[PDB]
Amino acid sequence: AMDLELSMSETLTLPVLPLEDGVVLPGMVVPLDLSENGEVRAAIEAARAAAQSRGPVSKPRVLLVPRLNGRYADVGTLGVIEQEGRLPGGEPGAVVRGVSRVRIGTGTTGPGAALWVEGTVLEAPPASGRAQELAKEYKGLVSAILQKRGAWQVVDVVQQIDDPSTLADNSGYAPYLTDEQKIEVLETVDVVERLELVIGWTRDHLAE
Amino acid sequence: AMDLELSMSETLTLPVLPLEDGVVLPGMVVPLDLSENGEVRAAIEAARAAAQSRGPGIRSVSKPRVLLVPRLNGRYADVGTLGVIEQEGRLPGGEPGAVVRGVSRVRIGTGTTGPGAALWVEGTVLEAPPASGRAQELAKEYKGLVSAILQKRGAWQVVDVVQQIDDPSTLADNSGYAPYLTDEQKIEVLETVDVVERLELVIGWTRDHL
Repeated sequence: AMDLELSMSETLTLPVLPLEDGVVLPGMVVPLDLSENGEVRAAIEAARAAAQSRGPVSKPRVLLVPRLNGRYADVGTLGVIEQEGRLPGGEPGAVVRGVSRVRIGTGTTGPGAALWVEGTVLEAPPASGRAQELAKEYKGLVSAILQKRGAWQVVDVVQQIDDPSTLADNSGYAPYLTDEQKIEVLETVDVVERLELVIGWTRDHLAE
Repeated sequence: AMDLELSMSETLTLPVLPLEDGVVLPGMVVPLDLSENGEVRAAIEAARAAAQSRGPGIRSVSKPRVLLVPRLNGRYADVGTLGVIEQEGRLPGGEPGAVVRGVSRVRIGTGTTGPGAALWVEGTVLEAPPASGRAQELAKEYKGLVSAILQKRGAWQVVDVVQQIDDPSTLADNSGYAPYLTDEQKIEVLETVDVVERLELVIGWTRDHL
């Protein structure tokens, strides 16, 4: 038997992948153009280098932090570099999948040229009763918007998102929500008030 | 305002099989002399290992996949040809040989790692978009040019099929068999993905040789 105490702690040290004008929320799968900003590929390389200093399957994991006009948010998104590819102009590209919220903590040092920060992962709690109820309403509101656009496959797949937190964070795909609105969705930890937040904006966009 | 509708192509990882002389274009099938050639045989063995079957009893061995890249005194081309090792055995001359079929164009990108002693690079399969209407007219004009050369050469079995090739991309890439074209021209054929450009390239080179 081994003791092992105060381990598996919730505070991680992750490289910051800055999103200059974009927000990636947990559950989202988005492409990343690595041609435009140097700090982006440096964060992926720093994440991969730290995995190679731990010695020998880990797809590299970064901390997706939106940076609106030179200022980082208080919450980041733990993201997995699922795959690297090429964009139509031959740009180096990467597929990233958001996993969970990470409350941004104090800065730290690490390998590579990326900024390393410490942070505590905010494990999503089990869904409450109002969250399930709010998820049903948000599905209907989002479906109505997609129906006017004729995006019926999108209607079909959105209706299959049964986790209320994942459904609320699916608002990151909405083109009618501003970058700053999606930052507030990221920083709103509680799912119920996060759903009520995106439900109001979605209800506002329908009324236009 | 991140772009959430970006088209993302898949990135392949293949062992580099260097070709000192000659360019293998998509649609071609050629032999490979493995005699006293460590680089070529290492690429095939690295491809075989990377193709090792992945199940306890249901595992099926796939054909090895290599990247046939046009290299003269270094300076590997920016585009290689995805090659499928169709057969392995001995060539008629007695040499240890392999038969490779060119499949598609691959844009050579970042280097990487892999099994075996071969050099591994990352690459992207380049689209073969449907032939334009103008591309159809380039193919009809190009068939008349290559037919005159083949009929002058007496290659009647070849000219029979060449003028039946419906796809303009396959028709243009068949110029890799032509002795009257140089490898620097062939590498440029391997270089231009657009079928309209290639036909418009090879039509000019064919006329200036006729």
